[PDB]
Amino acid sequence: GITGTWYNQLGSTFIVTAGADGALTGTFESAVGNAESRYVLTGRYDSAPATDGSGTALGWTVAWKNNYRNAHSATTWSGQYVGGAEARINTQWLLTSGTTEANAWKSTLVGHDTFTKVKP
Amino acid sequence: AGITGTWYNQLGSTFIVTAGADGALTGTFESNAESRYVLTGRYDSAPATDGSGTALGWTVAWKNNYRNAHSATTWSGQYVGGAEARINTQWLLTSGTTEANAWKSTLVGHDTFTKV
Amino acid sequence: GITGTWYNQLGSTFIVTAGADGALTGTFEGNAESRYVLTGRYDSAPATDGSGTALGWTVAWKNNYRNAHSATTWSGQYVGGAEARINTQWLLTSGTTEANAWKSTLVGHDTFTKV
Amino acid sequence: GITGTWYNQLGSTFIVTAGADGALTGTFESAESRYVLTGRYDSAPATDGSGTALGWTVAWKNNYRNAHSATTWSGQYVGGAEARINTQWLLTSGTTEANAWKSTLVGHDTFTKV
Repeated sequence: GITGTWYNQLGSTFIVTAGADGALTGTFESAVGNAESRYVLTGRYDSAPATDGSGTALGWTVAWKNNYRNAHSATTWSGQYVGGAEARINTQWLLTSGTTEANAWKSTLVGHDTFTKVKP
Repeated sequence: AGITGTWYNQLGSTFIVTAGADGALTGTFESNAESRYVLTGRYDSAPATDGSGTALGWTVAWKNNYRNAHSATTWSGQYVGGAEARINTQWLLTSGTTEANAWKSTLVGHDTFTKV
Repeated sequence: GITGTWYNQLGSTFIVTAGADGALTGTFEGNAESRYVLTGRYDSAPATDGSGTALGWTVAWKNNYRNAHSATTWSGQYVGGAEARINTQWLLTSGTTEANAWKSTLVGHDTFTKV
Repeated sequence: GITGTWYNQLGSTFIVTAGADGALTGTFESAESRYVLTGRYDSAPATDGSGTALGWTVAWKNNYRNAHSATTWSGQYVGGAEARINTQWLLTSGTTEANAWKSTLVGHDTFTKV
């Protein structure tokens, strides 16, 4: 299932609980970036996925502020859980930083993260 | 913070959000009940003081008690205050797919929200 | 439709020719040092149902004066009419080490008009 | 290092020539499934361990088929014994204005020489 501890391809740690109501809650600890210790995440998932072989859609957000550091930025991951012998969460993400208007054209990074229950 | 309240895009969508003291975003995204969905996200509760906007993001899973599109959208963006306050976002909509169809699982776009 | 001089919302200038084969060629920039080659493709036989015309192009940010070790691609569609528009999304990738590849790519959106 | 034949994991192949002036020219085979490719690359990349920035476009029209769409790939070439082109891509379809909000898919793809 979705609930558990997952790792992306860089070794970041995603600790998430899927609630009966469609909620995602937990913590994220990034292996890269202007980031240290755990950050709060919240998100949503499809609690009644199709029964045709399709994955389970989900998304979550981290704002990169905790008690230690503040990078004035937020990542959102949008993707799907794919069950199976080696379960995976396949995502694309958008990181936006707060910027001045003059710098807004370069406010947003895009990437892709794949999560498994094994750490690199 | 200036975020709490009702925001509108230019395509007929509304949401309603509360920006908690703790960096939480909670609320609803709509157009009637069949068009309303739970939203949850996070924002920077201590933004820079150099004129920069406030980073934030949120998720809607497109499931409610009336329908289920087996999909989710995330909006990632920044709040800009002032005379003309705005939330400027880019978004990713992922649908559940089979692995054979995963290449076509995700739409990307942009949307700007205003208070009027 | 597509051939002409276009401007985005930040005042960049996109000078393009749409060839009979599907080719796009031109320059993206007022000074010489800020001018770069672009090349791309478009749908030379779009639908006849009111839909736009799909297209895309690339600029590598190297010219005879400057090199940013980066390239942008714009993907979008041409919408004709009294006020023609090209609506795009873009990806800017900079060369990075492997370790840094997660932060290689910016994304945005640009709208072009002939004014 | 870019000139030659590249493969993904989904059955696509392309052949490209990286010209001395920064041009990319070639053909992309999706699977009558061959299409013109054109783009640009950094002809004077750093030699510091960084990749070589590049991009290209395929409009999905040939003499047989037309999807009324175009993909752009933006990425970097990484050389060495196991060379790769790592990309993110945008596929835009021609749409009416009412449907423009759903005109563009996004994804990623990696190409190899083997």
